[PDB]
Amino acid sequence: CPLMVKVLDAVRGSPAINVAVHVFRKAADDTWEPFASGKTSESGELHGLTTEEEFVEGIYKVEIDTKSYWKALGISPFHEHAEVVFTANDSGPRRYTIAALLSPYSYSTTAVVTNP
Amino acid sequence: CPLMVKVLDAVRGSPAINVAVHVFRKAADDTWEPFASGKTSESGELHGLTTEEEFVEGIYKVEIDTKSYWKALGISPFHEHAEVVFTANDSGPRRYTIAALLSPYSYSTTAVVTNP
Amino acid sequence: CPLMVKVLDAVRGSPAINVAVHVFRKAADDTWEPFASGKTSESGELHGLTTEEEFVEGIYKVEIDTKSYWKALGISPFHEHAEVVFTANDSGPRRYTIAALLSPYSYSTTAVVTNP
Amino acid sequence: CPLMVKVLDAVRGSPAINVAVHVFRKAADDTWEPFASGKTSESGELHGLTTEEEFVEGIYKVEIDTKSYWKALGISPFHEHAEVVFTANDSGPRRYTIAALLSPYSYSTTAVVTNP
Repeated sequence: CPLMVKVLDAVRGSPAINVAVHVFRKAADDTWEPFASGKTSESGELHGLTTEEEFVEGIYKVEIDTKSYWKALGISPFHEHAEVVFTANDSGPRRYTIAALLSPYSYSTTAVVTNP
Repeated sequence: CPLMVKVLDAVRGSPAINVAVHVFRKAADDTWEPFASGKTSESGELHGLTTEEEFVEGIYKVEIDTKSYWKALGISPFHEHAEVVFTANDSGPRRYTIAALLSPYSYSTTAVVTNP
Repeated sequence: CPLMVKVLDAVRGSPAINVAVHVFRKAADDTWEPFASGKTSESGELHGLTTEEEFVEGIYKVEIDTKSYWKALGISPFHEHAEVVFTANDSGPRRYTIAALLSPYSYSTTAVVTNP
Repeated sequence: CPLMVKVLDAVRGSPAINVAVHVFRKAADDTWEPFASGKTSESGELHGLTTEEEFVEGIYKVEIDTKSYWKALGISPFHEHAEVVFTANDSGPRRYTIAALLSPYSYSTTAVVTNP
């Protein structure tokens, strides 16, 4: 499972559950082609987005629907989404964990990359 | 000066100097129209991006060229760039400061929205 | 396992392995009494610090030896350690996950708290 | 003004105003000796903590009373306070800005060390 996303809520001190995540891959014409998407689980994790074979080298964008999350809590959000844009697999397959920590007016993200 | 961007380096504990920043406004056709751009100063700040008359409500994207910053320092980066996507809403305060804290595999961003 | 600590490295994009973590509990005389300690595993996680019975209500301080971590990489660190000070279990047992993200001149921390 | 502290609120997207900040210097007996303190201004900043003549090399602790900030706003906080523990070293730049970004269950802190 070479791409995993984990999302946490800094207001409530919890996983961010049922958060939509879209992944895009930059196409030859410089547009963002849909690649994979899903929603975080009760643990704030989203597994099963892709497979080693599907996950070719390229520039990927992970877009996390932070706005819907805050609106369902009735808290005013600043951002439309949180983004994570990176080149993947250009030296062969790697496993990427993208973590995001959400506040209404801030987010932080980090990547953990391992070589299988 | 309703929009300011500030960028900091968490590896060296310094302003992030000469970082390219591009701002886009979402057009009616859902494309991103160039809006403003510049390079951070010696203080890590980019002032004078826009004026009150130009900065209307809407969805804006700030792209910060973090990869070029790191690669010139001889430190391997993860991201292509950092993004900040938000709605500018005339309700509430009128000056937006977008801050970004950079690490090779992580970033944090916050918005500070104030009157004077 | 009611107290877990996870530590990530924002420079290398990895778990922070073999990081020392000390936990203290504020004593009646306002000094910090040693409570539990350990080192993060290959996954950056430290489990097994305490048990429900040992982990009474009180004010706890988690001190993460960030300085040794950076010095073993030959990277100059700013902080002596990273701290996380909080009241625990004052409404009965809870499970606390303390996450920390380390850069040489910055750290971020968040807590996930669940009710067993 | 060799030491400045800046505090931001990630829930409301604002400076964190009237936040108590205490600075301590580690004494020879390993106790923390009061060194400087104050409250953040309307801009979230605390200037004038010390002078060049007073701020000698050594280990310093900055304690930021985050709990009092949140509890007065009617938002439940996790931490008792935030801490920043660091060595002041006269090698390298001479002005230290300690920034803290607050959320109820999280904080981020960075140091920016500059000359003018």
